[PDB]
Parts: sequence; structure tokens; C-alpha cells
Amino acid sequence: NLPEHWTDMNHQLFCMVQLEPGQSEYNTIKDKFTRTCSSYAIEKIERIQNAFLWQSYQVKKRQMDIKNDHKNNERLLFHGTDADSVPYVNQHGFNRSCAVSYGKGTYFAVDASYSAKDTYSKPDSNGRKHMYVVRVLTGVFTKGRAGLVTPPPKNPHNPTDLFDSVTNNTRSPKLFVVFFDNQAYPEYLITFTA
Amino acid sequence: NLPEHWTDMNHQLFCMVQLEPGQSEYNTIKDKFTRTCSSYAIEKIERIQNAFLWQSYQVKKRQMDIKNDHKNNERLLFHGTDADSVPYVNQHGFNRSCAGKNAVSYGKGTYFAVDASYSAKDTYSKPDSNGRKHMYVVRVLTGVFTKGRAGLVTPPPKNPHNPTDLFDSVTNNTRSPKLFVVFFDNQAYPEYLITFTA
Ligand SMILES: NC(=O)c1ccc(OCc2cccc(Br)c2)cc1
Repeated sequence: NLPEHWTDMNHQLFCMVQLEPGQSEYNTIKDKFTRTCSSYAIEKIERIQNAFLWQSYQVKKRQMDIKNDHKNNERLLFHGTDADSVPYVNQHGFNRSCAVSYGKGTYFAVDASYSAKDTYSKPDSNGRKHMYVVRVLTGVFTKGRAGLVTPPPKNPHNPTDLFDSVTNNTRSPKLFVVFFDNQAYPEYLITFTA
Repeated sequence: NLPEHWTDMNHQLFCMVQLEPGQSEYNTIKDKFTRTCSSYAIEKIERIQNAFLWQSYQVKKRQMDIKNDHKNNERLLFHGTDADSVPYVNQHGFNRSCAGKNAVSYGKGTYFAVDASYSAKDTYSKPDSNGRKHMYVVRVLTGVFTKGRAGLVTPPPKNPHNPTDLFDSVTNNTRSPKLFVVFFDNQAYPEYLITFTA
């Protein structure tokens, strides 16, 4: 069940599709980035069409929608990374086994400006920086802490019934951490400069 | 997609089903265990019916079967663990982030044994305060594998010039495999829990 806005892949399962500037889709993604990164220069935006990652993600979304007995389990977040990690993320998504103050998971920012820090979106030998726009199954979350390897339980009376993710601040989150494969789908890759 | 042999779970997502000795399902697992663990005695064998783990596992299996083309991608292996880990494994499966360092490390992942004797070591299936030891029988997507290395946090590439095209798992010895390491969630489905004693 590949999404309607994807483009044909000639019977293949993985493609990076460069977006046409000025079209509805490109405009939407660029605006999410310029809300906090208007001082940067966008070189291109690519749609990630990874059928396998999408299928595993959508299975997890359907399960989380059942478990939590509502939708509203998904957020669009940012992830800055180095050039050498981009091929892996495009093909395999996010891997917690690759500062982790809120737990040993994959970190996602609410604001592109956070992911735009050189510590995350490391400029490559050519000055290029890389940031993903990511569908993240944040679900029901709680405050994180150092050394978590999974989210805490929602009630220590049932230690296996877990929060879906953790954050820095439940009332006004700025970051989320997820601790499982296929809780995050890398949807767009922004290539940009300072 | 739930298997038709499973008990009806009345819209519940999870159940453990105690098997009966003399059924082929029980006997095949007891024989697989006793081939290398005849000095131990089985208390019970439970079928793990975990709808969400099954769904995610079967998605990964279909993907590996597509990608590899006509490989036997799935092996039935053993995993010994401590009693404190059993509720988590039953509900959530095998988390590499929780895995112990193996005495012979072929990577930083979850380990699965070919022989029940390996998993039956107290270092894995730690006896609980009542002398009960716990071993899972696990469907593992071993796929295409190579000899592992202690530094791995994912399987190595098949080709160093294409670093994202990975082996599916690693092993101690490709000609005589006795352990497999997997590095991804939902690559192993806990199918049976064997409770056993000396
Ligand atoms: N890779 C990313 O885009 C990214 C990396 C890290 C991150 O948050 C890390 C963090 C940890 C503790 C305190 C703060 Br404020 C931020 C948020 C996002």
C-alpha cells in the first residue's frame, strides 16, 4: 500500500526522488524547514521512497493506533546527520546502535534549527549539510533520563506496558527519543548550506 | 495474518498456551531439546501467541524472502535467558540493547544457538530461585550470513564498495554454524518457552 503522492519506481522497491521547486509538496517541506532555518540555503529536497521501511513503519503505526485506542500517534520531526550516514538511513532507517541525556535511542528535533547544528548535520568536505524530515511514532510519551534502553513503563505495576517514546519536557517537547526499529520513517532529505 | 492452529484469543493480543505431551507439537520441541540436553528435564512447553511480534516478524520474513530469492532464510534456534527477562521477551521480543556480552563475541547483537546444550548453560538460562531454567525456541531470519567479528553493531556489508547492502546475520563458523547473531528488531520471533530443571 505505497502512498498516492509517490512516483512510479518501474517495479523497484527503493528510490530517492528529487522534488520540483514551486510544487505543492516541495513548498510544504521547505516551509517546515524555514519556520526556524530561513538563514540557510536549500540545494535540494528528496522524497525517500523505501517500500520495505514504509511497510514496517505502517505495521507499527497500525499496532500503536490499536494499543493507544486513537490515532494522533505520529509527529513530523527533524534529524540532522553526517553525509556518511545518509546512504544507510535512506536504505535502513534509524538505528539506535549507531550526547544521549534522555536515553540510548534515536533523537528527533521539533525545530529544524536544532538538527541544523553542525554537531548533528555535520558539514561535509564541500560545506553540504543533511537533515531528514521524519514521520515518528511518538505515541504516548514521558520525560526521559540518561541510561534508558527502552521507554519507561506507564505504571511500574505492569512493567512491560511501555510509553512509546520519551522527551525532554512533556508539556512543551523539543526533542523525542525512540528506541525501536521502524518507529521512524525518513520521508524527505534536505541538502542545505549555512 | 494469525496462524489458524493458534487458540482463539477473544480479540486479546497475547497469550501463552501450555502444550500437551504426546502431541506432535510438544514432542518435536522436546526431541529438539533432548538431542543435546538429555541430562535436563522439561517442566512445560508454552506456545507464545504474540499478534504484534508475529505481524512485524512476518513482514521482515516476506521482505528477506523477496530480497534473497529462494533462500531458506529462517532457522529454528534456542535462546536461554533469566527469569527476570521472560515477561519482556514474551511481550516485546529480543532487544539487542539488553543483550549480554557473549563469552565468544561475534558482534554486539542478540545471540541464538543451534544446540539447546549451549543455551542450557547457567550463564544464559540462569536458574531462578526455584531452580527453573528458561529457554526460548525462536524463528530467526538468519538469511545470508558470514563469520562475525566482536566490533560489529550491524552485519557487515557483502561488498566493501557498497556498504549498505548487508548480510542478514553473522555466525561463529560458516561451514559449521553453532550460533547466530542478529542486529535488528523483529528478526526473531519467540515461538515456544521451555521451562526445565536439572
Ligand atoms: N540528530 C538530531 O537532529 C538530533 C540530535 C540530538 C537531539 O537532541 C539531543 C539533546 C540531548 C540533551 C539535551 C538537548 Br537540548 C538535546 C535532537 C536532534
